[PDB]
Order: sequence, then structure tokens, then C-alpha cells
Amino acid sequence: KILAASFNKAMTNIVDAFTGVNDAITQTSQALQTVATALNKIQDVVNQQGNSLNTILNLTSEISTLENKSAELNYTVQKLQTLIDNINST
Amino acid sequence: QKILAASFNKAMTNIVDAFTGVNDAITQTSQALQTVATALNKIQDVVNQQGTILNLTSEISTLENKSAELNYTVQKLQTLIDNINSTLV
Amino acid sequence: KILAASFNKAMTNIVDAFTGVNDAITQTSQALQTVATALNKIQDVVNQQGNSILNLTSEISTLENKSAELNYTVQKLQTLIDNINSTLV
Repeated sequence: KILAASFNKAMTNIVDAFTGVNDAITQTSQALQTVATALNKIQDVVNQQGNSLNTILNLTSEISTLENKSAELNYTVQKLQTLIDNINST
Repeated sequence: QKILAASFNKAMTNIVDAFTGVNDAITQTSQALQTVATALNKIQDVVNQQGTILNLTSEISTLENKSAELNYTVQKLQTLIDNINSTLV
Repeated sequence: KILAASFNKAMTNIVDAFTGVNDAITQTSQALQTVATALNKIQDVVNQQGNSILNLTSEISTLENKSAELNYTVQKLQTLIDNINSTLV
């Protein structure tokens, strides 16, 4: 029964660790959204200064790629949570 | 007492699935970093033409290095996930 | 005893996998600081051409927060990783 006790201890820490990883993925999702936003504001001002100086700054796809990736990480966060719960049931 | 063997298998299954999702997450971050590096280049270029010189050369190159490291990580992880999956009894 | 051998193999690779993930998180943490730095430089220069208004102060401070937070996760995870490693029978 050294094995069964070791297994539950392992599973408990494996569950906590995937929970920690899940947070890092969350913080990364948010950091990525924050960047998308920064590119957004940059896109505005630089194009306004480009209009008062009268090259177009176009970051729309970079912006949308980043908000998509950010959403994708959220899917992962959800799918991971399901798996974490499953691990916890053993 | 072979509830323990049944528990071990389900656990390994979800751990394999869980590390696989985490690898998707890392892959998405790596590519996102390339997206940003691209974004920084465009910003650098456009701002210098409207013109202090905006120099993002080091940030851009740091970011593609980080992206390369993350990819290397994903490849290395993929092997380990399989090792884990072979342990089902 | 077949199960315990499988258990050890799994735990060993699970420990390796979490270490690979921890590298990824570390690399991501550092990339975010780099992003924050670049956004800072963009702000200065863009605001400087603006006087001859771009506000990114909070995003920069957000990204440096996430970056610090990511490091706290890694260091906590290493404690959990060792716990996993101690279970080897």
C-alpha cells in the first residue's frame, strides 16, 4: 500500500500543478489581450499623426490574431479544467 | 484492489490529454510572439518614416528567440507525453 | 509490481514534462517584459513626434505584472514538481 499512498499524493500534486499551469495560461491570455489593445491604440495615434503630416499603419490582422490566440488559450484553460477534474476523481 | 490499476489508467489518460492541451497553449503563445515581433517591425518602420529613431531591433530579435525556445519546448514535451501514454497497464 | 514500475516511469516523465512547461512559462515571462519595454519605447517616440496622444502606461504595467506573476507560478510549480518526484516507489 506504499504505492496507493504514493499515487494519491502524486495525483494531488499533479492536480495542483496543472492548476498552477492553468493560471499561467490565464495570465498569458490576458497579457496577450493587453498587447492586442496596445497595438490598437498605437494604430490610432500613429495614423492620426500620419493624417496631420498631410505610410498607413495597419495592424488590424495582428490585432485580430492576438485576440484569437488569447481566446484559444481560454479554450485550453477550460479543456484543462475538465481534465484536471478527471484527474482529481481518481 | 485493482481499483488502483483502473485509477492509474484514467489518471494517465487525462494527464496525457492535459499535457497535450498545455502544448497547444505553448504553441499558440509562440506564434503570438511572432505576431507581436511582426507588429513591432511594422510600427518601427512606420514611425521612423513619419519622423528620436524608434529602434526595436533587440526586442524583435529577443521575441523570435523566445518563440524558437518555446517551439523546442513543445517538441521535447511531445516525446514525454507519449512516454506517459505508454504506461497504461 | 508491474504497476509500480509503470507508476515510476510515468511520474518520472510527468516531472520532466512539468519542467519543460516551466521553461515555457519562464520564456513567456521574459518575452512579456520585452513586449512591455518595446511598448514603452513606442510611447516615448510617438509622443515626441506628437509635440512637433498615446497612453500605454497601464498596459505596460499590466504586462510587467503578468510577467512577475508568471515567475511566481514557476517557482511554486518547482515545489510541486519535487513533491511528485518524491512519490517514486
